[PDB]
Amino acid sequence: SNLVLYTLHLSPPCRAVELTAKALGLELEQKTINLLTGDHLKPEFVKLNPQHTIPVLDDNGTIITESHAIMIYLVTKYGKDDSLYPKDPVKQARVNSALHFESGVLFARMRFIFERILFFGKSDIPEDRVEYVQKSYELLEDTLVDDFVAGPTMTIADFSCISTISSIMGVVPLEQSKHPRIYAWIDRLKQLPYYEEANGGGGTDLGKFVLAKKEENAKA
Amino acid sequence: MSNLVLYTLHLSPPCRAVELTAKALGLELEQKTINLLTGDHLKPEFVKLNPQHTIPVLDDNGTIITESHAIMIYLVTKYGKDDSLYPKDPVKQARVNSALHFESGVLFARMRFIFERILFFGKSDIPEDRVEYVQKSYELLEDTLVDDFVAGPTMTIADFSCISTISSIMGVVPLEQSKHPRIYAWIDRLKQLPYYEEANGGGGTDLGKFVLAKKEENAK
Ligand SMILES: N[C@@H](CCC(=O)N[C@@H](CS)C(=O)NCC(=O)O)C(=O)O
Ligand SMILES: N[C@@H](CCC(=O)N[C@@H](CS)C(=O)NCC(=O)O)C(=O)O
Repeated sequence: SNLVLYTLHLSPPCRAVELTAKALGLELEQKTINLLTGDHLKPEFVKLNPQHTIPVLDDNGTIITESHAIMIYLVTKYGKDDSLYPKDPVKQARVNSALHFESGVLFARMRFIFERILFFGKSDIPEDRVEYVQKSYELLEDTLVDDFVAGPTMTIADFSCISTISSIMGVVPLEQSKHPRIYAWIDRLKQLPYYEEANGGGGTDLGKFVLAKKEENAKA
Repeated sequence: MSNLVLYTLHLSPPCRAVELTAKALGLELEQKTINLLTGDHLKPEFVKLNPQHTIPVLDDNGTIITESHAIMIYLVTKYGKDDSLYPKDPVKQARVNSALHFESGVLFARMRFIFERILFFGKSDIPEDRVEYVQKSYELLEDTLVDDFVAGPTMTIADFSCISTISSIMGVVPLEQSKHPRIYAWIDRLKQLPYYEEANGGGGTDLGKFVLAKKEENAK
C-alpha cells in the first residue's frame, strides 16, 4: 500500500518531507490536516500523534511522527544509496547537527513569529522575534562553509532548512547583500526539477498568508 | 588514542545531556571550560572551531562535532557496547529521532526563549506568553510519556536531552505535580541512576536559581 502523509502544503516540515519523497522517487498519498480549522486537534489525529503536529507518515500501518524522523526513515528504508543521509558516523554527525539546527533554531524561531499571527490573532512581529530570526539567518550563513548545509553534497538537512527559509524570508527580510551564501544555496536548490512543486510555491504562499493574516488581525 | 574532549559548561543543559550520555556509556570526558557568562564562546579560536559559537563541542582525536544530539548519537554509535541508548531498528530509531527533535525544537527552544533575554540581554521579566509556551511544552512531554521513557520502554539519549532541559526550566516556570504525573514518575526513574545528580540534577537546579538571581539583578 502507498505511503500516506498527513499534511498541509503551507507547513514547512511537510514540504521538507515532500522534497525528500521527490528525491527518493516515492509517491505519497496526501491527506489534508487543516490546522486553521483544528483538524490536528480531533481525537482521530491525536491518536496518531500525541503532540498533534504535522507531518505524520503512515507506512502500511506503521506510524512515524516528526519531519526529520520521517525523512531519515524514508531514506533508510527506500534510498537506493545513502547520499541524502549518510551511514558514515562522521558525515552523519554533520547532517544530524544541521537537522537540529533546523528544528532548534530556524523552525522554532519561525514558529515563534508565525503561530501567534496565524492562530492567536496577533497583528505584530515584535522586535525580539525579528532579532531572533535575523540571528538565525546569520547562523545559517556562517554554517554554509560548503555548498550545502552539511557539506559538499545535498542532504535531507538542506530540505529541512529550505522549507523554513523559503517561508520566513517573505516576512522577515533576508537581505541579499548580507547573506550571499544563503542566496547562492537557494539558487542551487531551485535547480532541482521538483523544487517548485514540492517546496517553492508553498513557502512563498505561507509568507504571503502570514502577511495577509497580520493585516486582517490589525483590522479586526 | 586521545581521551574525548568536550568544550563545555556544567551549567548548560545540552552539555549536561552529553555528560549523562558519557556516564551511561562508561566514557571519560576531558572537559575544557567555555564560560558563556564571560563570553568565552565568542573568542576567535572558539568561533573558528564552531561558527555557531555554541556549546557543547566534541573533539574526538581531531574530529570536531557540534551539537549535543549529534554528539550523543556519535558517541553511542562509535563507543556504545550496545545500541540500547540509540537503536538501529528503523522504527524504534524513528521514535527516538522524533523525541530528539521535540527536545530541540520545543523543550530547549522554549527554555532558551525564556532564559536568554534574562541571562544576556538584561531583562528582568518573564512575559506571560513565554510562561504559556513553556507550560505547553510540559503538557506535550507528558502526553508523549505513554511508556516508562520518552521514546519507549528503554531509556535512550532522548531521555537525557529532555531531562537536561526540564531540570533547568522547572525552577523558573514551575512544572506542577498534579498536572504532570507521568513526568514526575519519569524523573524518579532517572534519579535512580547513580550518576544522575552529578551529571545533571544539580546543574539544572543551579541554572534555574541563576536565572532568578539574574532577573532580580537586572531589575530597574
Ligand atoms: N519538529 C516538528 C514540528 C512540527 C510542527 O510544529 N508543525 C506545525 C505546523 S508547521 C503544527 O503541526 N502545529 C500544530 C500544533 O503544534 O498544534 C516537525 O518537523 O515535524
Ligand atoms: N542544539 C544545540 C543548542 C546549543 C546551544 O544553544 N547552547 C547554548 C548554551 S545552553 C549556547 O552555547 N549559547 C551561546 C550562543 O548561542 O551564542 C545543542 O544541543 O548543542
